[PDB]
Amino acid sequence: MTTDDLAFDQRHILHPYTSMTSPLPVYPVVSAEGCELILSDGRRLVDGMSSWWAAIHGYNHPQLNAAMKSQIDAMSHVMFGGITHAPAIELCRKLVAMTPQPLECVFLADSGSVAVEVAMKMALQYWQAKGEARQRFLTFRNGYHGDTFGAMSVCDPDNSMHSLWKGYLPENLFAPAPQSRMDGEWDERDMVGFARLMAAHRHEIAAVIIEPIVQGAGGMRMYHPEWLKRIRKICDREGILLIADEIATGFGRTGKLFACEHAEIAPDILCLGKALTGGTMTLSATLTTREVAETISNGEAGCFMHGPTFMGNPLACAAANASLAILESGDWQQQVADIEVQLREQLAPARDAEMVADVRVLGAIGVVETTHPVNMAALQKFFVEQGVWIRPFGKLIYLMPPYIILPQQLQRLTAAVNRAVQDETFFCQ
Amino acid sequence: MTTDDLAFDQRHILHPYTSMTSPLPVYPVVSAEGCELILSDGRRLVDGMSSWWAAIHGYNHPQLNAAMKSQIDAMSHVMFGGITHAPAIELCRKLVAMTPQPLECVFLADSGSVAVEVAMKMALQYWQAKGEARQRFLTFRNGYHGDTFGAMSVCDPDNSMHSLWKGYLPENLFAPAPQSRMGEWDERDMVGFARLMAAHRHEIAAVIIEPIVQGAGGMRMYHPEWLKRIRKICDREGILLIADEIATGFGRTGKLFACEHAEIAPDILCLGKALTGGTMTLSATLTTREVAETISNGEAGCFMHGPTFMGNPLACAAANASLAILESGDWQQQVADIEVQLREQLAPARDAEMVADVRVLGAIGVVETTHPVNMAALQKFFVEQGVWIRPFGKLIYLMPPYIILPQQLQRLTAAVNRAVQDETFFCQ
Ligand SMILES: *Cc1c(COP(=O)(O)O)cnc(C)c1O
Ligand SMILES: *Cc1c(COP(=O)(O)O)cnc(C)c1O
Ligand SMILES: [K+]
Ligand SMILES: [K+]
Repeated sequence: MTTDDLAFDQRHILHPYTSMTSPLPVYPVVSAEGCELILSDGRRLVDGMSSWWAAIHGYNHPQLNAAMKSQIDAMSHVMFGGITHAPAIELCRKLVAMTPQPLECVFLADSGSVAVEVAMKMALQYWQAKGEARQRFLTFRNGYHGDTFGAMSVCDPDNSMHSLWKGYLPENLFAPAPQSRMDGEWDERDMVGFARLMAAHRHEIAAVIIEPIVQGAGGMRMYHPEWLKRIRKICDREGILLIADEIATGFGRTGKLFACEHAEIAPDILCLGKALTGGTMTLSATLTTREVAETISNGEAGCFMHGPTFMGNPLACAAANASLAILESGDWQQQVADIEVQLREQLAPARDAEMVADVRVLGAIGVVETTHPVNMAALQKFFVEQGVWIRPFGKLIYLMPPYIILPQQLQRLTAAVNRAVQDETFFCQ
Repeated sequence: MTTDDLAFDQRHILHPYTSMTSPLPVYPVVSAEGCELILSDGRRLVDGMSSWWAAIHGYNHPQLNAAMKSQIDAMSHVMFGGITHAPAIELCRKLVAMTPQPLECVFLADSGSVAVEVAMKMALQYWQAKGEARQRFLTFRNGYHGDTFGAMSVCDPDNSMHSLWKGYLPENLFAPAPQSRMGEWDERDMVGFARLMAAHRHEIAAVIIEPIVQGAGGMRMYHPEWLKRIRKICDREGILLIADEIATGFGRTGKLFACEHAEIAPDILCLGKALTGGTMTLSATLTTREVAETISNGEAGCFMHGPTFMGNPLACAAANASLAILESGDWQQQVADIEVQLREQLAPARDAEMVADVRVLGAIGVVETTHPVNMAALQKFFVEQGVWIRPFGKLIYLMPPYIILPQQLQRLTAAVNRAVQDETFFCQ
């Protein structure tokens, strides 16, 4: 990589949610292995992010690599219209067996946002087949479900700047963000907002959609499992579908295989992404019940009206199957449990730092919320100089390391977070 | 694959736009090579579809394979927030260099539908930043732009069954489907489009169309004068033009981009499918400096979108390798020879009782039928003829890999002609 290559990237290549006229520095990565990212200049960094949740087995994993290359030798891709193949069947078998019993019908797709769109369309088509005028979604504030139009319509309106699209996006129902903590006690006052909305709009709600236990991109919030139990039963009593968006929480990150297990509930529709392929490449899956899948097919259309070009991509399914096979050992349970204790113990000191507002840990997720916004360019430089890849945002300095991280590597990450928050050097902007 | 594996697929796995309560047969593919798919029973099928447009270089291509394996060796994926990498920079260099001059800012995404959602959000954010109340899209009937909700809102309302979602989808503007054929130009074809532009020019964010070929919406092929006129109209009104070339891009119609047929540049270009050589999903939305800077100087301070796997190194490496095959220029004469053979060999379908129309453009050949096909029976007929042709509704069409041999292409056209001789494979 040359400096001319880096100038071209700055001038011509958009990156996720960041200015093109005032872009901040991007670091050139040439390769990755184990729990490390290797920069163009040779500097090695301990990855604290799993490339945003997904790389739960780290990088260049022997089993994922071997399965991907083996699938390339068979066929990287073939269409799924009128065709089926082993990678898709194996993957769907595994997804059906590892999720709650009622979830036995799988719609594979290309990204998390598309999986959410699929879920929302299944809820809308479901009710249309039943002859009921249900088109509204009840969700929580601080929620994040993706960047496409449908997904955006259930994302937090303030966080996502819905004023930009006011009049274009459909207006859904937003209950207050859950207050009771995963760490703490249950507070029944938490339910009043949700109850009031359900009471007023019960007859037009197609589905409730939430991120179970952890609200990721909307605030790295960790709430009490009683909420899901309460929501499930309200949905059961009212006849409303429950959509659980586990695109960030799925595949053991919160300490359980699926975060819905924390409440011992099953949704009607389940969305999965990120970590599904072990963070090797994009893929997603939307699982639903037979009741939903057949009801839609019996309606006017005669089928569920969705079908992406690369649906069922053999290469991504073979990578996902290898990733799930590693999880079948159950080793992730102990790894995640160990990461959780180390994050609790090592981020605990940060509660006394003057820049820190809160410290919360769940599974392989460790969050240090600050009182003021971080200075993105300065703090990112600091982390890179400490030999760590930690990508902060707003007032959140968080870690979600690969499950294979070593204790020495995890300690370098926590040491860096604590050092970052000791004074105001890297704060505001 | 066992018999039980196939039963599991039937009852538990959804497939594109097909019933779960009356599932129709699916064929188990174990591998693919050159221009052939290999079934589990060992039967080899000539692929007439390119796995829906994308596999323009066929399957198990040695160059595509080596490039993907090599990138797996470096890293298959790393996040793009705060990071960049060589596969992404090389792909963006190629995309900017090969598209019209003004198109120089690339937003990589994961699928065609997302690339269209991105294009639509660019247009909306662009006008929001300029302080103009513009939220309508003007499009053509019979268009297809994807399956996510924003993309669905500009898809043909009849074809895409908008009654299913009436009230959830924003209401856009639909001009008549272009009549003039790819054929003589009729000035009256423009009336409908002009009427809508006159009444809503103050409110239109962008015009969005599939240039020259309307794909999933009917495999329609229209006159390039339409694009010339639409570009001029957009310019005069200051409206953005979005060209969706997710199906037409990378040589399929005979030109590298179908916008070239009119020598026009859109303000926003969407690319997908064939971008990776049909190896895996990836998409890209290109726009101009004017659009991209204006958005970033607005209140959000950036373009508000960023998928988890944005810029995925593995898919970018596959697209770079696919584009490096096209750089040879061999596709130009390959597509030109395919077009001749399609014209010559689908000509006889004009003597068949079940045909309504025959139309060819570049490496696309379409036989429109009078009655809907019987999907299960016709699919099986094709499989038995040693070919993989996937029809839908009243269309039996071919879009083969550019490397297809004349003898393989002949087996496909012969099979199509045989299927349209009488009513056997029609209705259901
Ligand atoms: C990441 C994420 C999404 C969107 O996934 P993409 O692959 O970015 O489109 C959806 N929902 C949640 C909860 C996520 O974390
Ligand atoms: C294929 C197609 C799309 C949608 O792409 P997906 O990858 O299926 O989401 C959008 N536009 C056109 C013109 C296409 O042909
Ligand atoms: K299940
Ligand atoms: K260009």
